Amino acid sequence: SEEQSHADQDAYVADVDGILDVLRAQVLERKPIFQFISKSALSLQSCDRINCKVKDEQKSRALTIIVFGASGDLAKKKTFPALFDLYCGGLLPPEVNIIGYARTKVDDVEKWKHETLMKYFSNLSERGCHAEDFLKHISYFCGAYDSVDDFKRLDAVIREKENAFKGPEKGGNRLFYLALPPSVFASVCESIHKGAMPQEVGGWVRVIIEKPFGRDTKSSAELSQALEPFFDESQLYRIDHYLGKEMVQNIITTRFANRIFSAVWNASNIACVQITFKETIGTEGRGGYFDSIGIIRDVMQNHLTQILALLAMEKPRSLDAECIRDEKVSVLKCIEPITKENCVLGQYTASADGSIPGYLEDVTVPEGSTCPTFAVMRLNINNDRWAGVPFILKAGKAVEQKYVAIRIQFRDEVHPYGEATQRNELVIRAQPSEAMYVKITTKVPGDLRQTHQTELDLTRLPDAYESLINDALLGNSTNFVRKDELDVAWRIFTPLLHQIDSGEIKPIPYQAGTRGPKEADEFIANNGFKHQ
Amino acid sequence: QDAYVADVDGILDVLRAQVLERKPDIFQFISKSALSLQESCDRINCKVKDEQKSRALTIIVFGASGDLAKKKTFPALFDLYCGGLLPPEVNIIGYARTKVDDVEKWKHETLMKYFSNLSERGCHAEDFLKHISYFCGAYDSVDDFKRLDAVIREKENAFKGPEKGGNRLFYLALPPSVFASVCESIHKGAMPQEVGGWVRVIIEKPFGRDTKSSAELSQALEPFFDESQLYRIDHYLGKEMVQNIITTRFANRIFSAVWNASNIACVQITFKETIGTEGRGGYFDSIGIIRDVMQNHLTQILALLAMEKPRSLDAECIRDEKVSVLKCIEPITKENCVLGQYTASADGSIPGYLEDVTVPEGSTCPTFAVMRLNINNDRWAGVPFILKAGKAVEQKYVAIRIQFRDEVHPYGEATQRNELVIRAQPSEAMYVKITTKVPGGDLRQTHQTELDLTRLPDAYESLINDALLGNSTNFVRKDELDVAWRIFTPLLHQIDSGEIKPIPYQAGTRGPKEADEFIANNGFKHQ
Amino acid sequence: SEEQSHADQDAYVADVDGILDVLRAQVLERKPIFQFISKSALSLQSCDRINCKVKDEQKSRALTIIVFGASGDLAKKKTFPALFDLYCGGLLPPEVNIIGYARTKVDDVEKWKHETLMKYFSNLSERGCHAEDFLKHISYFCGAYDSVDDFKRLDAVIREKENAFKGPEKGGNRLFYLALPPSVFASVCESIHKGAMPQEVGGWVRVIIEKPFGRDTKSSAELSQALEPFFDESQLYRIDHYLGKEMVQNIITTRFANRIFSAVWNASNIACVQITFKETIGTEGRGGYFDSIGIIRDVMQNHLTQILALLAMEKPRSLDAECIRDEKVSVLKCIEPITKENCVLGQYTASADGSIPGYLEDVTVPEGSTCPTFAVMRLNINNDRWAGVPFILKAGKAVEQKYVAIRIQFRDEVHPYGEATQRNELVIRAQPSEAMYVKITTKVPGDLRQTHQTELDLTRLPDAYESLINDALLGNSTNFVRKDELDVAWRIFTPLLHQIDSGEIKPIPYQAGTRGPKEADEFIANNGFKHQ
Ligand SMILES: O=P(O)(O)OC[C@H]1O[C@@H](O)[C@H](O)[C@@H](O)[C@@H]1O
Repeated sequence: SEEQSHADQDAYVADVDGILDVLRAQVLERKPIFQFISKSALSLQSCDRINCKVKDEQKSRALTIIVFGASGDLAKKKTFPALFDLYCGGLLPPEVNIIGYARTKVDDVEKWKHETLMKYFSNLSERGCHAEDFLKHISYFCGAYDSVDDFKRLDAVIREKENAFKGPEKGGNRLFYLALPPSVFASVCESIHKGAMPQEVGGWVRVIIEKPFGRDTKSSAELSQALEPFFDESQLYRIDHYLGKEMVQNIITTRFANRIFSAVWNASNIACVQITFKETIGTEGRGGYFDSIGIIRDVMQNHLTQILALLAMEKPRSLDAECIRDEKVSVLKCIEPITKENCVLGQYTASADGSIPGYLEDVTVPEGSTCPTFAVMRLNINNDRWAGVPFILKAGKAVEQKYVAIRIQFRDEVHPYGEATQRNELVIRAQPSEAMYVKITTKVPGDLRQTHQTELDLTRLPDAYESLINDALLGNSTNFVRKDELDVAWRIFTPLLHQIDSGEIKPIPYQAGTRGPKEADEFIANNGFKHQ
Repeated sequence: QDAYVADVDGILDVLRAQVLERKPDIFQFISKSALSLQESCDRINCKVKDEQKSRALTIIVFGASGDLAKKKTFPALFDLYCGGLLPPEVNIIGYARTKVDDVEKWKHETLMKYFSNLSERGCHAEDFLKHISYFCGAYDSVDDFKRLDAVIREKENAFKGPEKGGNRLFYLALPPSVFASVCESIHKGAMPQEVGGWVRVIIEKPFGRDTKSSAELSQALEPFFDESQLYRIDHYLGKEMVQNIITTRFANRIFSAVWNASNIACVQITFKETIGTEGRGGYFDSIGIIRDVMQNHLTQILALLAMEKPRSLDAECIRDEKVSVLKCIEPITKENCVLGQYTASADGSIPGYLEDVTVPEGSTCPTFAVMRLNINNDRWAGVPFILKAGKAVEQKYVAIRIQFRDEVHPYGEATQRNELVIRAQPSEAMYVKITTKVPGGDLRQTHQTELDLTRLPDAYESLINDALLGNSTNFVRKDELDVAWRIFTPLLHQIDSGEIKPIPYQAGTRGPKEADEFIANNGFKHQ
Repeated sequence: SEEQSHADQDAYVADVDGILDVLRAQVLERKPIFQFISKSALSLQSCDRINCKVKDEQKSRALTIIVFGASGDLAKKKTFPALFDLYCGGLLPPEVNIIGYARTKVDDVEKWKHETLMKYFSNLSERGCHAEDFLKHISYFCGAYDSVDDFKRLDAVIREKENAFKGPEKGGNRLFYLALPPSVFASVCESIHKGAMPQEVGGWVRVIIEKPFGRDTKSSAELSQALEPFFDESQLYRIDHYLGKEMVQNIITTRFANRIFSAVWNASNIACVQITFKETIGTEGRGGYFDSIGIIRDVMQNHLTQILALLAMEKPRSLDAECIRDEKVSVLKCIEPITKENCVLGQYTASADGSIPGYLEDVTVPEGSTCPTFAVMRLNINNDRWAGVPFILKAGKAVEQKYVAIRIQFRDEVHPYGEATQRNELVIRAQPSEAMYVKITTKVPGDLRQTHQTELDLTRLPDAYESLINDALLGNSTNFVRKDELDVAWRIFTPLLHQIDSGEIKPIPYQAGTRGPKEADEFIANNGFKHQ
């Protein structure tokens, strides 16, 4: 009935207009909204004191957070606004001292805090009735990144605040945030070691370092060696801003707490696994900085490999941090170096709109650039769980949608259902919002062959970046890459990166705002994935 | 045209079954095996297929003045009619012994007063009554069926449609003792016209009382009607629950991979009723709970639940698999059985089993049983299967409960056992119990969540529907019935010899406390 | 890996469904079948004139076959259909005369042939285009079994056909088939001798007699003495319908033509030998006839003892018939009378189904009957080849399967393999079809202790009964029990039979359709057999 299909479509619209009309009538009566509609449909189917949530140990002692490169883009646009959100969420100790350390003088600290920091503070009414109070916890310090007497001067500014601490324990804990280019990480850590470690009477030292952590096996190991005489792996926190705690729980708990999910989490049942990181934005005039890095070092060797490890690891001995990281390392050691045959690159050109100019139209990009802005590749995990299972990492700038997800596709059951069924999927999406769902086939209510695909959903708290800083403050290093883990990761990628810098794989042009090169989607279809 | 293929993969099915049974070179065995084979008032929306409205259909309900016919079968055909699942010009004949002078009064008094008075349906009663005639006859007189034939053949030629002849559905709403006689009488006296039409026969329980008495009845009927024609109906099995069982498992890798001993800790199939048996001792006392619902009804659900993967969804493949799995079940023993018999309710409103003039004093008949079955094959060895059925207990509940092995590491007490529930009564539900994260901390912060897995014809109606459509999937086959009786007959005899005796339980309680102890001692855990 | 075992089972099914799908696709293309599937799998792993096959001597002279008791169940259901199969197979001379001799008048011979004979003719299209032609070779004759003038009348009917013979030699050969109760065998053979021997000008006389041949030593010897003044042992053929030529070749040739098999065919290497005859049917309302016989006289003293002789005999001087029978006799003389200690009896009760009513529920069975319907027993052959080797005969009605086999179990090699090996077996099965196979242990492809049990197979032609009649027509008496052989056989069994009729061993009840009494399988385990 092609006549009835057309009449059903119109009837579904008019039936949706009928529902909405009722919901309209009642909303005109009561007149309170987004909440009210919710209940009526199911039926006949802020500026309050920060409630502190910090633990007893955290309020027991002075805390100082030192943000180096405090006037830099990362610090002012990302670190400081995160600290504010933690402040508002009640996740910093009440008396916390925040020091912005920069190389550049400032005549007016107060103007610096308003005009350079508070501008990037979330303006959400629930916050921004607390901005002024947070600014009172922030101080500016001006010094060099290589000069010990500066770090002593700094140490004496910090001691002054530690010693005024109006609570039980003595000394103070110090979190050093290195929002800096890697080239000065060694001199700062040393400066810190020589001049500004916590008082002997007590307190810990932790250091967060930002990417990049090398550019290949050799440069990465060097930077590790350069840091390790000053900070061991309990103190050093290499941050990947994108790794959300919520996603990490979705990966770990759904699987390891449930027999249904742990039993199918293997080669006997999974057809392909894809980890996807997509952005609509381009390199945004930072093309020249990106041109030295590329999409592979930018997000794949660090962020996606960290998601891969958690996804593919064997069951840890406990849910303790270092047991989880032991498994990440174990699984990565089973992965072969990626081959150029198993990689498809792209470089974006102007969007249809012009709103994203082409990569090579950025004047800071040098003529002849073969820098990949898109890459899909397959990794092989050789162990009993995973041998022969395709793992595809895919990352892209200037593509069709902003999107971060894990897609596991299970093998089809050809008999008995055949075309009346379809590969099951588990999807863990982090962006553009959280969802985790399985797609299975079920009966339709009213012949056995009559089936339906149905999504079963399985699922202001801190955002990804905020949860990581908080974790650093509590001493939880689960979601930070460990020195051994880093090296192994670099060994998976370094030969491919070398073959790319040697010119043996060229990026395929693609219009900004499309899915990327056509060859990439074909590559995915040729390595285990089946559509609809 | 098509009967080549129906033969071809009819052949592949035999090769299929042979290879899985010997477990060989797969190739060399296939070759070998081939060589050696030489208030709204909803109006009626027609949901019927092309084939069903292309030929006359007649439905003859034998025993039409019996309580079964008048209170269940006619009302159910009425509900199908309203649901638009009978062809427009369907012919229904009510066949009985008693002479009826006033046939239209009969339809009012005997039949229509049992049709649902529900507001949506009320309007169609009189219109459905048009499609029904009475017929007066015996169940063995050859001339009574010649006459029936002629009454039937009139209506078949008054049908204006593409196909000649008429399909005939014979509904034996009769005591089992007359089935053979009626079936022979149909065979010689009223088969469909050779020009065209199928014949199908629906028979009602009991299907014997043991292996011997059940095999006797199959042997009496098998000269007149084969397994494609004969439908042994189980009132209680519904289309919707069978689909939840087969589809949710077999369509899906995630469920198919855990449907086995390595992942499942125990399986319970439960049939609970609040009602008792008052004034039904004539039927019930010689039958008891095991024969009444467990040997027939619960065992079909078991077989569907436990069967190996069928090659296709064709009726007889599924039914081949039911048989294969039932044949791996050991006869139930007296040690794997707890029996009950209900006494008067605590509040005294409800009489006990024995308090009934239709029940002989000192009766031993169970109104309640829990039993453990063992399926000895690769998929199921060691897994406890518990069947539970009880009359006059605390609630009306029919469900399958599958409990999966716990993952003790690494979540420990922050997890428990996954479960899958398929529920049919008092309302349909299907869901899994899993543990997910709660946001706000430690990995060990978790929650138990129930994931839901997504006027219609009822259970009985959906089986009549399937009989009309020629789909025998949900009907116990002859061989299947034999194997089921062999599971239960030695126990049933051990019971009639009083090796095992029923424990009393007040009506309205859960049943004998020993039953819940049995279940916990057979692998179930209730946290 | 209990997880992988479950995943392997499912993978083997889905892999078998994949194979079958391909075989399905190709069969939908060509569309010719049972033959086509055969080749495709290995790959990328009738009404025509009777072709006469009769020898020159057989067509040289008239043949007449006289079936006495021609309207009896044996004749009409078994003898006549066999003759038809021989006819179709081209193994009767073209001009053969078949005479049905019965005691009972018949108004219409033609109706007799259609309604009483042809009904039991195989309806296989390849045959039944020849039925009418065969009926033209059959005549009915009505006479007494004791009256000489009847046999003269018969002789003159036969001469009429012999004398019309349109080929070289004169007279005619006469095969007399006595499908009769034994009580009239003497009077018929005498009647034959006095009245209907072949013409002097030429032709042989042969007589097939049906069982029983006595019921003990004494009655059997008497019947032998009663027959021997009329027919010597070159003319008298005592038929055992079950002894197939194919099985006899399997026993004789596999062993005596091969050094590998002859070398192990002895006490040094064989642990136990079992000869099994199993039926699913009951006594089938003939319970009263069976009640006078029992399973021991019915099938064990005749049929199984004949299989035993061929199995256990020393190498014959030649493969000539009388040399083979000389050895059968030799070996049977080494066998001790069976003892009641070495026998377990059974009597079947109703099947679970009712489809086989109990033995004692047959109204022709007299109350109190102790007639065995099942028996297992051990025989001891005392000679250099066999001393100490258990030989178990087992026969059963109303058991679990229809099955006839020889099972030889060889001693285990405990060292060095131990549990990684298992007793070798040679199996010669006749029913429900022919197979001969040895079970040995071999390596598995991919440690020395890793072993597999493997069956090596070593292996419309006439059926068993047909081959025997044909043999009678050719003068081959190999597979017929000889007078001396019979007597020796009876002496092995007569004391046991006497101890049974004297009530010193009672049958154990067993449900029809089970394996038989539990004590019997234990008896087999206590006399040399080891399972799996
Ligand atoms: O209502 P549904 O889901 O169609 O099924 C009806 C159910 O009714 C119950 O009473 C039966 O015990 C079930 O076996 C049956 O499935």
